[PDB]
Amino acid sequence: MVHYKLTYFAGRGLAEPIRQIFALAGQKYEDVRYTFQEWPKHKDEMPFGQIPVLEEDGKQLAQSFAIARYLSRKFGFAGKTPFEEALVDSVADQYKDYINEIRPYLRVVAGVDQGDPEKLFKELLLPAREKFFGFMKKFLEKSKSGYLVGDSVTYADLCLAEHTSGIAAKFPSIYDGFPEIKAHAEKVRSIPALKKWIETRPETKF
Amino acid sequence: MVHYKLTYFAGRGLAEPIRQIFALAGQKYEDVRYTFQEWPKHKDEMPFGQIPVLEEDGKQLAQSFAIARYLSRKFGFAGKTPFEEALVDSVADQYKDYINEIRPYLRVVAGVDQGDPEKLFKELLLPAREKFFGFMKKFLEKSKSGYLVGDSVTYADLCLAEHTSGIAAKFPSIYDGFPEIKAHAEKVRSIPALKKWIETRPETKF
Ligand SMILES: N[C@H](CCC(=O)N[C@@H](CS)C(=O)NCC(=O)O)C(=O)O
Ligand SMILES: N[C@H](CCC(=O)N[C@@H](CS)C(=O)NCC(=O)O)C(=O)O
Repeated sequence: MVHYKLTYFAGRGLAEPIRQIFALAGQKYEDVRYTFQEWPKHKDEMPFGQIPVLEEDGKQLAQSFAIARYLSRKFGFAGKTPFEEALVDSVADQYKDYINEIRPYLRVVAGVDQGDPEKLFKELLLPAREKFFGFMKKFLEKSKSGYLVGDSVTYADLCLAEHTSGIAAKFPSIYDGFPEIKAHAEKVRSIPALKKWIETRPETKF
Repeated sequence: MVHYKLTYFAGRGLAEPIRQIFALAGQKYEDVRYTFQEWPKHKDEMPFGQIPVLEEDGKQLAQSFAIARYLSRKFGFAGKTPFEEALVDSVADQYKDYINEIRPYLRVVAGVDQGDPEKLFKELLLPAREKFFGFMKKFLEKSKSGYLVGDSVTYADLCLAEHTSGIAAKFPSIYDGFPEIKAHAEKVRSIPALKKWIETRPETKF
């Protein structure tokens, strides 16, 4: 039977939406998790010297969004029509831009860089999310479904719900001014197979 | 009949691989270009207040890679199999990461940022491309086709060839230590429909 392996750090980070695609699909996989200490010696194993990396029957696929889209297309979470799949991609790409914007914050919370999460949250994340959540609000207005694109859950939903809920665990004011984005996280995370995964996944700081 | 519009600045930049997909496909489109000056009055029309943005029969799709993939799937430049398509995505996502890395350099040459382009080329671009072209070289070694993934052009190839060609016009030392990357740009840009587009496209600074 097909074998999937996901390799990433011992954390949610860029791998988490991929783990949630597997959960929604009811698809078993090997969840390989590295400490920051163990990781470096495995760098040369990976297509771009980075993680996450998926293996399917021993074939490697790098890049978290390439991996998310590949599995979402296979399992029914990519969008309902070719144009909708593209709309899903555009939202995911806007999310990726936002994450790039807040990278200094994420590196600090992950323990990778030294810093004050609270200060970065206020100075960096709040203004970045004001712009970002503003566009997400627009997509939700258009959909009228509670999901970002179309009438059913996609990997773009998983990315957003995971991010916002993850930050809100530490800094709940992320949702201030944006009750729609809170509603979205709680809608997505209550999908039964996801709710079960969230109940049982390792507790990690990032 | 289907109608496409592409809106971007008066330049190659993020829109150019998309223009090249249309050229390869033999597909007519409305090519709309704004100078830096003319853009602000149009910002709020756009899904994320950024360009490029595609319209297909009046439906907007933003985000350059989402646009490129959508058109590539439609026209035969996305990859031949679902796994190859994902591999193509992964290369394009590494490309995007590289472009992010050299953003400070790009912004100076486009004139958006103030700086020393020669200094940034040597201190930022050369070390970034050494890592990135290293991975691209391994991909070309695997394909044995002259293309990054599989045996025919994909939008990933267009991205790389447009980038390296475009830099090389000013700083041809980008190809130093990477003859295979120069060969790749030459191969891609020699494809007939593309060669013709390159011959006729507006001459722009970026
Ligand atoms: N475009 C990114 C690149 C992945 C990335 O920045 N990888 C990090 C994981 S959060 C990593 O490998 N960190 C350790 C290292 O770069 O050596 C993606 O979405 O996968
Ligand atoms: N993730 C990018 C973002 C698009 C972007 O940075 N667009 C620039 C043009 S290169 C822009 O609209 N700049 C003008 C502005 O933001 O007002 C993409 O691939 O499309």
